[PDB]
Amino acid sequence: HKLLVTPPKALLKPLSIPNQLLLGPGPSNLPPRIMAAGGLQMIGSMSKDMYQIMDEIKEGIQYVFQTRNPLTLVISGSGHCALEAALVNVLEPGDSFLVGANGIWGQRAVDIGERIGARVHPMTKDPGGHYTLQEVEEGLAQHKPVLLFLTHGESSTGVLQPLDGFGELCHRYKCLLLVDSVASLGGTPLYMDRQGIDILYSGSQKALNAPPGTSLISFSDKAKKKMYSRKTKPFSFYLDIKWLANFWGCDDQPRMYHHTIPVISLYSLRESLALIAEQGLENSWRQHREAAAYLHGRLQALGLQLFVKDPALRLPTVTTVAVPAGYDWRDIVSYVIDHFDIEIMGGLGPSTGKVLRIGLLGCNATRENVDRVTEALRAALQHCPKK
Amino acid sequence: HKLLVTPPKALLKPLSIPNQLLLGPGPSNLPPRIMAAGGLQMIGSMSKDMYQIMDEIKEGIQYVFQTRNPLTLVISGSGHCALEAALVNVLEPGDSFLVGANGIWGQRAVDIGERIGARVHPMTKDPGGHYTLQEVEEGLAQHKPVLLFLTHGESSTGVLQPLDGFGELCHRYKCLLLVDSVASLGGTPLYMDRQGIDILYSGSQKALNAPPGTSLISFSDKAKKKMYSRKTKPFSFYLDIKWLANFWGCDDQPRMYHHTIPVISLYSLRESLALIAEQGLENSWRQHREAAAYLHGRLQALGLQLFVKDPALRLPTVTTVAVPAGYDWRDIVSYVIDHFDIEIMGGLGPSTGKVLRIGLLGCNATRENVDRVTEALRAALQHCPKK
Ligand SMILES: *Cc1c(COP(=O)(O)O)cnc(C)c1O
Ligand SMILES: *Cc1c(COP(=O)(O)O)cnc(C)c1O
Repeated sequence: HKLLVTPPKALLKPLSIPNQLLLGPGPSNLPPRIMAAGGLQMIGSMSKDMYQIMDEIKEGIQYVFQTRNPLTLVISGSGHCALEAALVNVLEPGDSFLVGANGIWGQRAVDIGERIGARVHPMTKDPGGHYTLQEVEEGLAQHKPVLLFLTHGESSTGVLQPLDGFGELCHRYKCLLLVDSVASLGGTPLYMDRQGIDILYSGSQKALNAPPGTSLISFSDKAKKKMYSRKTKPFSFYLDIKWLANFWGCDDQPRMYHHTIPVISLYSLRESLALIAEQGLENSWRQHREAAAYLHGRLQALGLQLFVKDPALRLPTVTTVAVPAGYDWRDIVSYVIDHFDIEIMGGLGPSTGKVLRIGLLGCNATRENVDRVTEALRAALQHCPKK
Repeated sequence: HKLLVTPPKALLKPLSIPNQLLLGPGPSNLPPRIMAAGGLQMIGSMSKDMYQIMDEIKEGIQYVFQTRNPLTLVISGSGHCALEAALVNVLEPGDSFLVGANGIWGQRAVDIGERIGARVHPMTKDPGGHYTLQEVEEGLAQHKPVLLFLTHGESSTGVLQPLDGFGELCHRYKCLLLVDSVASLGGTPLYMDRQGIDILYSGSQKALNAPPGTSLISFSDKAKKKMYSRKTKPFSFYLDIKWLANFWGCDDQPRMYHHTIPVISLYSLRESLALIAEQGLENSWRQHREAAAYLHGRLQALGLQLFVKDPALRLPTVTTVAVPAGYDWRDIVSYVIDHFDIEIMGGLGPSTGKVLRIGLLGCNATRENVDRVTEALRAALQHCPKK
């Protein structure tokens, strides 16, 4: 007895949130349908009905990845968590692991790869750079790796990465391909099977406009063959693919309790996958391409220059803009949220302080929101200090 | 081009869920306020306003743990994820790790401990058993471990575990104490600092009645000293306490992007911590003790016998009931959900097939719901096959 801690006074106020228009690299704003799914009641986490939803979510990930892999499921964690789940289950220690260290996502693949004791060979490249099929055949040949990691949408630098044939290249060296489509999914063409991709993951909170906290993953039979014949148990129980696979109905064995899935986020995820199914993929890529074009046009009208020179290399979901001469970037960003209720972002990792990041994602990739962010940025340029 | 996968027809139907009354070991039903928090709009995952919520959540975990540890935060994952985060950050490989293998939660602590390459010494005990301060001083002495794991609320067997002095015992052998309060928090007395606990974690989805997918953790300065002087980097980047700690404002350094936290679940978690703050802890323990008493009474009226003989050892949030002679347990459980819209559960792991599990958690631990489950179970006993 004798209770030390008293009820925090801050908790006895009611919860209240500002209305913000989020137009950075993520998370993005939720449409009404995702919100309505968020406010539903709980069902049992192993109920027949829960399985039925999970199966729909599967079919959903199969559509947006354009894959038919049986080993396709949701990771109960953020984008980082899917990446880690991928790496920890594919890589035994000491294995050869090649990584396109293009921006932060490469760096994290490194960090994680290091952490789980693999021999990681970093093809590091300056921010704004991208990798040709040569640079990767070169790396493939001289390091002879079991797995390559590539960022599709590089949201720290705004670089779209070409993907055609790279999957074939990697098979040619008996290697596995791992693609990060967290920023790219729903916004720019992507076909898992036809591009021969072995591990694809994405996030809930970008173009799909679901709340952050889940992530999507799918494994080819090749990578699936490895995982089921690795001789050591992976370092995570939480992310263990065999346990995971069984629970999501990707096995021959009935579903056995592994962990409690985030039921409510799954309602929302389902709905987000439904919305893009109804619209259809090619229309979503079309929407994002036309919006990003519109935006690009407007920023250059303001005398800003787009960080990535080549337009065919610019990521449509996340645009990098160079920090104009004589401006503190923090001043501009502050001004935008302070005076317009709009969130945009600066750089991240190697792109830090050099760029501004403006995202168009899903239901937010509209000409209306491009207008709103452009005016905000006009105002800042004319009202922020200049040296 | 040439798109292989077509929009799943199942996704083009609208989402719909059955109303169920969940009265197993978790998840539990959400009150209206948690639901309303679920349906809110997104704010930026690194906004000043998001930090402010996270700080309230901190103060919230400090209250329900009754701790003042600065190293207190949320894990973006399920109950299992907190456990793993605890173990992966405390234990370097080869370390001596003692675990009360009382039910499944011990077994998982084993599995995980094994996975991260520690020398795990399992004090295995038959289901329904609990550990005295002797059995643990014995184990402490002969294995000399750096960390002990104990389940407080053992939801697979319904055993409440005594905790007073065990923290002192462990310090006496220079050891660290790890407690699982996932099932027990909010339902039965628990004081982190006064019981000298070094690592406490719980779940969102039990007595707190938030949606599943986040979990609560707190570290004493002792365990915190270890983690900051371990010589090897842990096997997970996702759960790395230094990265985590920094982002949740538990550092001297400004918050640096680690991963995107589940913003919406955090709204809900906050509200759940507010609701128990307003009610007050001791009233919640009182509610749960009086409900579990009521329930116990009613089941014995039906001629069922409570799995745990000693009442002072029965977990109030999760009651184990022996499977009556001549009944298929699956028949009963089915009958309950089929005819009453009520979920109860069977055993789990070592308790499988031997028991029925009935949970009372938070806003659901009411005399009203005890009535409803008792009648359901009357009906099943009189309407299910008997050998
Ligand atoms: C935002 C982002 C991530 C990280 O996802 P989290 O949900 O923060 O874990 C990973 N990859 C890319 C390309 C991203 O844009
Ligand atoms: C339900 C439960 C867990 C597991 O939590 P998840 O949220 O399924 O990861 C762990 N410990 C106890 C005591 C539980 O009751």
